[PDB]
Amino acid sequence: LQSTFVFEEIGRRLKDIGPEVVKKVNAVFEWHITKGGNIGAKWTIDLKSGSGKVYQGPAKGAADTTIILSDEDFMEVVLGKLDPQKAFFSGRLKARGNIMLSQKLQMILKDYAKL
Repeated sequence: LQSTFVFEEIGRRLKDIGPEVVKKVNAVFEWHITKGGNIGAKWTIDLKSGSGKVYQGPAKGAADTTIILSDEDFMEVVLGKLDPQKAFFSGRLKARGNIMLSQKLQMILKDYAKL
């Protein structure tokens, strides 16, 4: 899965900017990456305490929002080729739980995606 490189990089970056992100987001996000409509990987981006954590599998506790999308579509979003809000309304990106929180995370990570 191409998305693995991205989750691993978010993990590496949190080690340095994690505290600031945690204060700003204060949520837990679970990700179900599909490949064949079938789940190929699950990830959790915990931005609830400490410097945050990125780990494989389902959230250890409750996830505030769960995002489900294909590996390919996730990469399109990351590369700026697919707008996540447009993907959500077209049905390519599913979001469960507190949907608007993921948009909060989107904007906060964008900031750090240029420092």
